[PDB]
Amino acid sequence: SVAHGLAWSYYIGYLRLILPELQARIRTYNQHYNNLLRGAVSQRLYILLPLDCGVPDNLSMADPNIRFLDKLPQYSNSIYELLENGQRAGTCVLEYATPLQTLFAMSQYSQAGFSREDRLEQAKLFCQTLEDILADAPESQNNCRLIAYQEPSSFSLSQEVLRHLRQEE
Amino acid sequence: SVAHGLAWSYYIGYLRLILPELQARIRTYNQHYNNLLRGAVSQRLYILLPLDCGVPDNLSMADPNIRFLDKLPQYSNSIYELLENGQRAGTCVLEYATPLQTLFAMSQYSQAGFSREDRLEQAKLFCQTLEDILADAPESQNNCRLIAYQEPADDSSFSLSQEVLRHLRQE
Ligand SMILES: [Ca+2]
Repeated sequence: SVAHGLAWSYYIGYLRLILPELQARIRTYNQHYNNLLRGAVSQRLYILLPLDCGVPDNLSMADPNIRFLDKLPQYSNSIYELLENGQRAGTCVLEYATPLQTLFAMSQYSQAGFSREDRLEQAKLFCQTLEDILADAPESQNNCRLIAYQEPSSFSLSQEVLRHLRQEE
Repeated sequence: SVAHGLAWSYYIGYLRLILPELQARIRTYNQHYNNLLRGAVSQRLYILLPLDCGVPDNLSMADPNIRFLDKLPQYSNSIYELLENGQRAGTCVLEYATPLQTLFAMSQYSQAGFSREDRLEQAKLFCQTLEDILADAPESQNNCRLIAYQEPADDSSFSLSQEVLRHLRQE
């Protein structure tokens, strides 16, 4: 199954390299660059895992309640404000799990012999494998949170992130 | 096994995106940028696949007979000259298969429970899977050559430049 290699590549080649300095970079931002009133950026890296593997080109312009705030100083990571009831309800470092783009592309390539059913199953296995790797990983010190979801009826991505953000604090 | 996902990620996220424009970039370089008094760059992307997963940070430090010439204009790809008997024997776009660095890193990470034997098996599977993908792939139009190799225990019986040259001469 492709999910196993995708989760290991993502952890080894990316997460284990960015997670150790993440809390220091967020701290730097909150203390020296953040001008929001009671808008401290949450301490975890929030990873969007749409199980449908639909990764847009621009995160921000996919939900009006998710607005780009700043680049996280010191790799390119972005800070977003999350709105609820028309007001800022939270701020976090947020991004899509790029290996889902591979699963989407494989389902779009007839020679891969990879159905939408195979894609959904591998997306769930990728999530489960990555969760398992991070649970045993020394770099993951209350540093990373996976946000896996499916669409049902309108969907609110901001509400999904906020439920995880509130689970932190 | 990790090799399947690594091969598919490498093809989807890299090879299929770079290979369609490769021939045009090489042709542009040979016509407009290459020095007048030197060889034309060969037309394929040569991918080094050491089965031991030993990927160097440069490429030249692995062999004095492989010398950096230029960056290929228009994704960062590099052109190298290959030497044989101290002289220029070929010129090509060359690079290591970066997913082998994942296999190497997993073998050093105790929590992965991934031995050197497991790493070698996955390196072979990665090569076989990638070859199978490329064989059926539309982007691969006499555009890519995988160079997989096992390094013998006797150092004197293997030369990386000689391995690239055998494939370059096959072209
Ligand atoms: Ca030896």
